[PDB]
Amino acid sequence: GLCLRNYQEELCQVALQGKNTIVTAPTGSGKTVIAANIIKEHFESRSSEGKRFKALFMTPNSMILNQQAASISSYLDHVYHTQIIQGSDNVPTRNVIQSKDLIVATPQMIVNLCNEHRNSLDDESRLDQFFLSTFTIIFFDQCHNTVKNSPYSNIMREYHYLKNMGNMPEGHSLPQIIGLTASLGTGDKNDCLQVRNYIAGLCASMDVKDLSIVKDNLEELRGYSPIVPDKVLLCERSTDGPIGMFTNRLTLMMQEVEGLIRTALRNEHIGIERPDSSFLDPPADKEHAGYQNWVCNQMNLVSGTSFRETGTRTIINEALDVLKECFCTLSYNINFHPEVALNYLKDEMEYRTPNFTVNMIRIWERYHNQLVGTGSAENPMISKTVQYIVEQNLQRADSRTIIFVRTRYEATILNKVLNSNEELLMLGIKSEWMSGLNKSKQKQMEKLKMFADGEIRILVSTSVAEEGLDVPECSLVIKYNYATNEIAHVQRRGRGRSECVLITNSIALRDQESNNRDKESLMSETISLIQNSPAEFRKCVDEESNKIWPRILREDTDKAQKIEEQINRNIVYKIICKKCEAILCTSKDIRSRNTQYLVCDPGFWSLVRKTRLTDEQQALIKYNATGSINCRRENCGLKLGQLIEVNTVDLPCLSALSIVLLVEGTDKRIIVKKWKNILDKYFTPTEIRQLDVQTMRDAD
RNA sequence: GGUAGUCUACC
RNA sequence: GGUAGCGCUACC
RNA sequence: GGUAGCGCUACC
Ligand SMILES: Nc1ncnc2c1ncn2[C@@H]1O[C@H](COP(=O)(O)OP(=O)(O)O)[C@@H](O)[C@H]1O
Ligand SMILES: [Zn+2]
Repeated sequence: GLCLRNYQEELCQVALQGKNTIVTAPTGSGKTVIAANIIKEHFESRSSEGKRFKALFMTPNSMILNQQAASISSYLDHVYHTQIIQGSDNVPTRNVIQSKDLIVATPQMIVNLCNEHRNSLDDESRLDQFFLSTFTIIFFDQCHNTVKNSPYSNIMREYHYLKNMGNMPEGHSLPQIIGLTASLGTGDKNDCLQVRNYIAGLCASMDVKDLSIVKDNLEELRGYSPIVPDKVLLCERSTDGPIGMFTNRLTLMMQEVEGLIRTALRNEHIGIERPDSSFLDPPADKEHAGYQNWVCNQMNLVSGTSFRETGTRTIINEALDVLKECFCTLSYNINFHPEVALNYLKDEMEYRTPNFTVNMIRIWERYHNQLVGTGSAENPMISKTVQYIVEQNLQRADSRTIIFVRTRYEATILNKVLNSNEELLMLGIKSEWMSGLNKSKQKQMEKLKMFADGEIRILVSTSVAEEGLDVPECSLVIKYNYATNEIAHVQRRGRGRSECVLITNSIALRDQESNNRDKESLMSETISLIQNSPAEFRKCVDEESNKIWPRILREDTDKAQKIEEQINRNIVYKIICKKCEAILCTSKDIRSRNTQYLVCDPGFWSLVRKTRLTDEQQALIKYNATGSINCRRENCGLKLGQLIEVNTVDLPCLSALSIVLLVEGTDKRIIVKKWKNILDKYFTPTEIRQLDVQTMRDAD
């Protein structure tokens, strides 16, 4: 039974004409009800007319998959079979969706489905191409994520291949594309004309010409989704007395550690003067983010530079590692107070004490009691945060508080602080911390229930609770010195359906928030221009649509000419263990398989220790992995990668962070962060074949 | 960082 | 293990 | 616009 509202029916009109469209409506307006109605009309008209029908509904986050699948399925007759597909599944996708009418999927499942046929171990293993046009209608939930190299963008890439190459099979037609979103975003453009072009580009890439926007029933929409006021509350940042002394004394300690590096670089006769190429003087402002840019990029040079004396690499990597912890220590002092920041620093420094060098143990003893600095007052943001909690708890004993922070560790700290707060202890208010699941989901679900029952009344969370999760309506939303984009600004305040308040001690963070409100009104102005000058907008879409196919071909041509040139250079790279530098193999021995990079040198098995995973753990993991491999050399044991099952055979893949490249015939030490950087700059492994699988199955 | 445009000072 | 996006920042 | 670093989240 469908009791469709009036503004919802308005949002179905374009789609019900069979046209591609994007549905823009606030979060909580019932877009999945709109989709369910469109799927119903699509299924019934086409079934009665004898035409084929098959729906696909995609959403980026797999946690609201059963929720949105059950919702849509409930509005449809039982003759229509619905099926969820996701990474936790073990059966191939091709079979699961064979006789299903509604597929509910994460978009990568469809990317792999459509690209699965392009690679094979041999000609007999080849698969028939699964054409995206097998679906007659496709829904992009949160379609503002159709940008750059995203899964959604790669699904539209398949669409445009079919649209321009004319390879669709007999009877097929281009599917109807429907997008759902609360806001398409401004692309951080500065005026309406540019934002209109940006939106035209997004439409073009989805092959959309007509936006679906509530125009008549605007008042009915206001009632069903109110306007929440977003207040900003700037707080004082203390730099007086103990707090400034802790900062000043930790700054002097870092300058001494920076001297350990310089004394070492002098012995190598290396002259100091970007920080990933040249050795540079550290920035004077130690707590500025530009300092971490220096420490981290410099540490890449230390493992990518060939020294000449003994221990130079050891003392520098020891120094840079301490400076990282000092920078984070300064960062934790901004959000809290020197007690917490020193607690972190003491633990980190005590952990490394057994291994510290001579010079480093001397420096720490000279500052460990000095940095103490007795004790300082509570951070103004904490006290102001507590004040907001008490003000709501007096008005309502059923008070639900959720606090967004930036880092996982900051949630750990703020949680421990709020629980040890005397005024909250008496007032009967416990707090729990929550973070992202990707690196137990049941231990997290347990916290959401306790938060709903009222056992815990405060929830310190990272940005995980901004989308997807079913978090109960909260009385107060606090953004503890944290802000990001304008799309989350519309969906971070959208969780209040209640007051959201930004507590910050940074003007740059207040400005970032006010800019995101300007972007919100800039969207309104632009959407109005689009609605009221529809012909000009159509011309913008046509201009952008004219660019897509030649751009796709240019991109494909660039990839092929890049491989062509790499083959003409014909450079061989030695692949060594990053820790022990034992030669693991060469680039000629690497093969690729589902964007995994496998060693196909049979001698490689004798350089590693396999470590299998139990079938219990494998079922929980949402990708292909059977175990790990570790460097076999003595006193190394570095994890070099993982085992993946290829046609029943375990094969070893290499982690990019566990290896270093050497041009064959030189000592040139190339460091790499990701395999995609290797494919882009050095060599492109060819697809793994059946011969390679057998050769490694036997050698093992 | 590159380009286009404008301004200001100077031969 | 691989990949995607977002924020901030550094250098050109 | 390009080249990098950190943090966050997600996906296979
Ligand atoms: N017309 C309606 N009839 C019944 N329930 C509705 C209606 N519109 C919205 N809802 C309910 O509102 C809730 C949120 O809707 P949802 O589709 O998740 O919104 P969106 O996906 O646009 O954020 C759902 O539980 C849904 O059942
Ligand atoms: Zn090793």
